[PDB]
Amino acid sequence: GSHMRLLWDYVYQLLSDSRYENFIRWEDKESKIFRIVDPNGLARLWGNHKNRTNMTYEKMSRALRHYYKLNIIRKEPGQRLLFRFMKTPDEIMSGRTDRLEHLESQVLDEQTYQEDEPTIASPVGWPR
Repeated sequence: GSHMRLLWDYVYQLLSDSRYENFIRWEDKESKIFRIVDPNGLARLWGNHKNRTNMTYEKMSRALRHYYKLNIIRKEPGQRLLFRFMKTPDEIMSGRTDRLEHLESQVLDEQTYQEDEPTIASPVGWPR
């Protein structure tokens, strides 16, 4: 609680400004259908918000994973990065944010160390 700063709040915030038209924009704002225009940069934007460095979309989608079950966000039928905000911040603050507020930290830790340079500190081969 305290103050919502979850992924969906930030991404929805991007949807409220024409700056990010090349990053994300509304396809049907009333249906809450929105298109992620530049997923790499969208991930970077959210990384920026989450004080994270190298956030790729495949790396960001891990947070979205939960939203699919929370039926917050779905992928539109027969689309790429066309999604649907089934519910907005106001609706999501019904209670399911507790796992999300907890998860964002975790998803940012689940994967590799936001690797920029493929280094071998030990015989590994990282799951980039």
